[PDB]
Amino acid sequence: CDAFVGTWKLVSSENFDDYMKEVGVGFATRKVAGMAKPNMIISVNGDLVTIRSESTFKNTEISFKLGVEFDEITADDRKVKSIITLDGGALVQVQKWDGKSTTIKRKRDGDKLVVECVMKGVTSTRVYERA
Amino acid sequence: CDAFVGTWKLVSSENFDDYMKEVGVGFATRKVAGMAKPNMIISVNGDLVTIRSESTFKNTEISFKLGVEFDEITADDRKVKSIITLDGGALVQVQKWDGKSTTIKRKRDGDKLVVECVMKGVTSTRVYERA
Ligand SMILES: CCCCCCCC/C=C\CCCCCCCC(=O)O
Ligand SMILES: CCCCCCCC/C=C\CCCCCCCC(=O)O
Repeated sequence: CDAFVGTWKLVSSENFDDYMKEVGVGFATRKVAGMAKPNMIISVNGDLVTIRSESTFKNTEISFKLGVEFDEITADDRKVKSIITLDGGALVQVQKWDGKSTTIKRKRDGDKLVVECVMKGVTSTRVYERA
Repeated sequence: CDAFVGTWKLVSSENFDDYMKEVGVGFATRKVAGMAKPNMIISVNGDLVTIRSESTFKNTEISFKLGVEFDEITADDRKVKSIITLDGGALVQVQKWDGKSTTIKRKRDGDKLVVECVMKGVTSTRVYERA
């Protein structure tokens, strides 16, 4: 996933509070999240890919092998099972917990990285540019 | 309530989508409501006060006597019991339905009319100026 490696900074967000509401994130955490302008750092070492998100409030980091299910504790503190595959040049992540699931797709668009988050028909789009 | 009579147009809104989420309004109706810039028309005839809200999408109208509980069907189609009193120069409305309640306060602030909506600790503020 060489096209993804680097440090990226958030440029725009669309419908992310609606997505967080659908996931069940509480009011105060949604308000902190809408104030954060995270940096995303992606790196690869052998067959482990790492995605780190850094903000004043909370940093998250996951390291995984593409295709192997793993445990992840999300920024809003859900304990989920995640699997990320490389499909059509995009990193496609599915998180499952309590009989629910959500899909987070990270893809390149021009010189940007676009994150699309989908939960039961609500879709949010976040655009990042290279820092 | 002479200080309220007139036609008013929305100038700003703060946290109204969060208030609607707390009330239980669905995604599409919340999206229509956030696109509307309603006009509010208040008039008095004898002891009946009328508050009408007009938008491209939906008009609502309630007529009431201050202090007498009445039936109201809200813009998002809840059937509620409402009572509005005049307290401290503000119109204070309480709506009750299914064991829940929310308070909508309409007050003058300078040359503006301010609507404050409260549902379980989430507060939204909408400011109107004379049309
Ligand atoms: C005090 C907590 C501060 C941080 C709160 C962040 C809350 C985020 C909420 C839900 C996580 C959803 C999963 C991440 C989606 C991708 C976001 C992105 O990379 O832009
Ligand atoms: C197709 C429907 C179009 C209109 C949708 C409007 C939805 C409003 C949602 C909930 C009603 C809450 C009660 C009104 C609060 C006061 C609003 C105001 O006067 O500014």
